[PDB]
Amino acid sequence: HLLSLTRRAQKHRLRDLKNQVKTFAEKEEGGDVKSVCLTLFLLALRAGNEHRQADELEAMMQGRGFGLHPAVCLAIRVNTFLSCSQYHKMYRTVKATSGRQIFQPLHTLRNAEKELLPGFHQFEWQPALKNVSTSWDVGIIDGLSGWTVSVDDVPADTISRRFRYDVALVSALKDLEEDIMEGLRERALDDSMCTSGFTVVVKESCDGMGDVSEKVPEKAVRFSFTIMSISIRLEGEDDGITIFQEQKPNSELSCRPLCLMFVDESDHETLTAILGPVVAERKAMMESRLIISVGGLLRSFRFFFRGTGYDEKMVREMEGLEASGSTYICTLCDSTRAEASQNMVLHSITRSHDENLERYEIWRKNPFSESADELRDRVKGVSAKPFMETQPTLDALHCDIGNATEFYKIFQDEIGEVYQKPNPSREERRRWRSTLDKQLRKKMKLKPVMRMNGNYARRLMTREAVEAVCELVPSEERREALLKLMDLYLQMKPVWRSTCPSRDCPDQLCQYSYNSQQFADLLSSMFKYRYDGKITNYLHKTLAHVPEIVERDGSIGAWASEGNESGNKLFRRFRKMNARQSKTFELEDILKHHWLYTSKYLQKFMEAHK
Amino acid sequence: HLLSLTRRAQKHRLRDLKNQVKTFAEKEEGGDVKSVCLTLFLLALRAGNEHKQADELEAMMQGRGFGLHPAVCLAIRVNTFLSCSQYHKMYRTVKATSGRQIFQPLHTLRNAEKELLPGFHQFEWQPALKNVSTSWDVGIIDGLSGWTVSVDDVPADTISRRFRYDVALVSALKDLEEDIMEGLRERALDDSMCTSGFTVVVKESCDGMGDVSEKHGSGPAVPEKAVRFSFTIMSISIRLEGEDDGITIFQEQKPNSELSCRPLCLMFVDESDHETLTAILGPVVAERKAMMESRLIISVGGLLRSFRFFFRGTGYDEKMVREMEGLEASGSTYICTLCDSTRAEASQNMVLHSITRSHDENLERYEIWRKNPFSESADELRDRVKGVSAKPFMETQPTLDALHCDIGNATEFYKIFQDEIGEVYQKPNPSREERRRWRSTLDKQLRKKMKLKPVMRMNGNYARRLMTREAVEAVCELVPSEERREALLKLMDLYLQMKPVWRSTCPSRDCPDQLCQYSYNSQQFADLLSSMFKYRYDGKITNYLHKTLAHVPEIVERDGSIGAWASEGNESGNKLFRRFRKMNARQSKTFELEDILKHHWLYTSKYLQKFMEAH
Ligand SMILES: [Ca+2]
Ligand SMILES: [Ca+2]
Ligand SMILES: [Ca+2]
Ligand SMILES: [Zn+2]
Ligand SMILES: [Zn+2]
Repeated sequence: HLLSLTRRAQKHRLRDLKNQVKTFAEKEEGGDVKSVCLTLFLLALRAGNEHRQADELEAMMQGRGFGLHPAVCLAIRVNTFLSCSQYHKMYRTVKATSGRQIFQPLHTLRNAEKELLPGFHQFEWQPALKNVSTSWDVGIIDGLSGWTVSVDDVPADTISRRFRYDVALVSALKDLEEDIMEGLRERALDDSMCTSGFTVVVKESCDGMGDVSEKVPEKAVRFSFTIMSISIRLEGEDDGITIFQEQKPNSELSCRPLCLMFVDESDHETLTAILGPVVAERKAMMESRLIISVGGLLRSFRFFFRGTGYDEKMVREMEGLEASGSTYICTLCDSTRAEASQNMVLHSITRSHDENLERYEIWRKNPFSESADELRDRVKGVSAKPFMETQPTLDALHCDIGNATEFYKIFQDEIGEVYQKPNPSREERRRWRSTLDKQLRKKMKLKPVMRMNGNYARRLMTREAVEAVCELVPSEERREALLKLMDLYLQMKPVWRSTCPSRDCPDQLCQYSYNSQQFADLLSSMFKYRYDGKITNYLHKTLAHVPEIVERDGSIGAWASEGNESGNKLFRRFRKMNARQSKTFELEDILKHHWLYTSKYLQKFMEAHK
Repeated sequence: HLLSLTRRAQKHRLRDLKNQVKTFAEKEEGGDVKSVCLTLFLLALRAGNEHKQADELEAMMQGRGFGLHPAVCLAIRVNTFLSCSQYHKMYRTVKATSGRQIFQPLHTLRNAEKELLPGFHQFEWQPALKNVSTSWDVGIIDGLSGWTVSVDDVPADTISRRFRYDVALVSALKDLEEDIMEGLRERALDDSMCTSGFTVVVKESCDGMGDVSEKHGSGPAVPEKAVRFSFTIMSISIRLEGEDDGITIFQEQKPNSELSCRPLCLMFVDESDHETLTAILGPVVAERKAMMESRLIISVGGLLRSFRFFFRGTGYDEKMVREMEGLEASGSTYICTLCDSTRAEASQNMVLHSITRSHDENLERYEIWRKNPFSESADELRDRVKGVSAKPFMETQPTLDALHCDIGNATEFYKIFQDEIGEVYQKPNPSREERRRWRSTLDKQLRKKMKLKPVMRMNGNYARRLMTREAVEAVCELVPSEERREALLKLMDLYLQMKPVWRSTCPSRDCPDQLCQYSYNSQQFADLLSSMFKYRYDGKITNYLHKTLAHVPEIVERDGSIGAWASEGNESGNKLFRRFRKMNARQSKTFELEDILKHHWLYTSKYLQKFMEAH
């Protein structure tokens, strides 16, 4: 065979085809025999489906990399939840095997992120920022903000960490620097001038995490935000031009954490005491403008803030309402509970921050000297002083969740007879639930849970799930009734689920008024037995308040809180794997790893040409 | 330029030279395009004196670590707890990162793996095994052993996983094939003449982990107890052909590190009940019995070779040691696992004891006890049977625990100091007050001079830091009679000459000096003891002291070591277990142990640790 022989006998045997390739290459390629036999080797290896050896060959012939850049290394290090011990061991090992040192040694990451973490890119503002120190190079800071440790006084008992909000934002923007310049180039706009009038709208959000087995209670609260839109109004005479709208704000892959507090959602004192910094600097932000070094030039930025991502309970407890099922229910309309049953559609949005402060002041002073309940009424029941701003809108997920649980219960009830038997008893409810679970399991292959997450909800909204259910309905009238109800629901739901209804499906949106009206009509007429005076919140939102906000603020579901809560399982796992561990640090390093896992840059390096 | 053109257009452009090379291979080389173009590209690279790229090109066929040797990658996965999802992720990551295939994808790595688990190599056994399925290709079996699930009878819920013991063997042996062959190469022993006379020595151990913690188990899913029965190949020598009773072809270099301790079976049942434990281990024990006589035939290194084994059952702790010997528990008159003496006769004399205990004679004593062929009364019969009360079931030569091996000695020297600050043979019976007093003054003394806090229980390191001539001569300051000071000082010094004799791996090559003096040294020790502290050992003697002053020479003669048979190893390996359950359970106890065992067995292969060079 040719492969076991020496080069003397090999070249002696092959000299005919060697000079054949020689003359043919001097004929076609002009003095390039090496690339000719390279293309011959590539074709002979690809014809046999051994693409792997051809790829190794092409990675040898001027191959991109023997060893990797420290950046993508840090990416792999975090984006798979590996320990530092783990990475070092793997590193030594692989460096032994054929190793031209491939990964980077652990040491080099610890000063390779100084380019990605907060507190590294100089900047300033005009005017100078009020009540917020003009020192920038700092990074992570303990979350107490100098709580005078005196024992007898109010205790110093909370463990928390956070950033300077502004440093977080500038990290985020200087991070997106690449994409913003690329988009400016894509919009074909000039790049040197018109570099002083960008408007970046970015949503904040905050929700908790209860009962964590701690290594002060078990619960915890995480506070994050995500950049949504970056647009330009320059040079003027126009409203603006969107430079970069985020494509997938729902996925936690864009949910950058900004503070963490080992406390509970209810301890209003402790929560505000830690949050004062955050609120105050958010306040000072919206005034001035921001100068960074970006695109090679000193560029300017303004800001607006959309506070969306909160479950209801939080919104109430932070807007100073009465959570959660009391007389006042609509976080937007001043309607009482019961009147939202006879009428369900026309409800103007009124609730707003400034007037809520006004109403609280009216409560405190009581200039009219009214008695208790008229005082509740004239102020429309705003007793607690709100402290944090809110944008007036609802989460996208928990609408789905509440609708799911309500349909679940309405099925459990329509299994039996409640308009034939007005007040059923508890055991009948348990049995109807049991036969409902049997129906949902025998068909559709669905198992019960304690509480319904998003996936169980999405499963419980298929029309065929309602078909399998309604088989047990005795009255075929009521059967078709809930079928038409479900149909209306399916036609109307993807409106708020949509990321952009003005681009997804404007048809249901334009047909949403009449669809909602017909929905409320069927619900009342065939089901007043149950919604005489008691109605639920998200239902009220979706049958009374969807069209207003969908008209005004571009899109809902776009501002899903889904991201923060959904992603919070990252806070679950990080605590396990990469802990320090000691709660003095546990936060600090968790937050570090989190934000690291959050920036675009390493996600980009994770994609690596699809 | 030809380097930038697409492959469809470059095929259309070089199709004519493609037909030229095709007909050249058809006429001269038999129609092979690949070898032709490979040697062509080699001789074109070597024309530019570019030797490095040419040698990479040539080795890339059948060498160079193609992107990396897939076996190495499976290892580096296991050796770091790295989970499948992770692996795939970072794999795509690095491949799409830099233009190459560095690691191998899963499916192929795992197909390659299937050559390392049990149940992959043929073998034979001459003569055939006794009542053992002739099949050879099976793998991870269920340890219930076909338990008829009928509700009425004792339930069959106990979940277990294990191996056909023989197959686990043939796996571990086919692993250490490489080492036995290289060792035959160093010893220069012939090969067509070393095919038969082989003997492998097998160590074993079995302990259980308490109430293991796990995640997402707020209610009981019996995720608490686990008893991991395991073994580890100890040595291999030769027996062909003349006298040559043994040439140690391979002796393990460190039998304690769990890196070398292979698992055999895992059972979600506490060591408590005899029921389930015998229920599962029965198959294993019967197999071990049927594996002593007949000879195992292995296709190793290209040769069909014969193998016999010797079996030692060691790595058990005192509790289960009794529980598989049929003795009572625990600290009754019968105290020594080897010298069947009681406390009082061990207090009269302390070193004249012959190892008489053996599994067979204990079986015999059990028959004696059950029949009572003399109709003797209860207690008198238990005396005449000497500790054997329950039918033992598991042959196992016990040995002194190399782990504690000191703790009774430590508490004894502690009591010595506490009673020497007192004048205990001047006031023969003190109550609790002077007891706590002497304790406190002694502990303040130790903290003053050697800087050690007092403790409630004696671990290892406290004992080590306590058996220091420094602590002894420093606490001598408190005892008034210098006669007794020299007494306890000679005590400590003899103890310090004699403890490394057993603590070490093998004195026959480490320190034979104290070994050849050991019987005499221990005799002087017992003399000093029953001379100056006979007030203290009238008839009350603790266990560890009998064991240490008892038989160490007899053991190291019958065996050749102590630390080379301890169960310390398994106590480390439990850590492994935990972590694996933490990071590789499949979330179903029906599948859990199967997965855990698979990964662990991978983690304990001499093959894969050998791929852990770490230079
Ligand atoms: Ca939530
Ligand atoms: Ca134990
Ligand atoms: Ca144990
Ligand atoms: Zn309303
Ligand atoms: Zn003896």
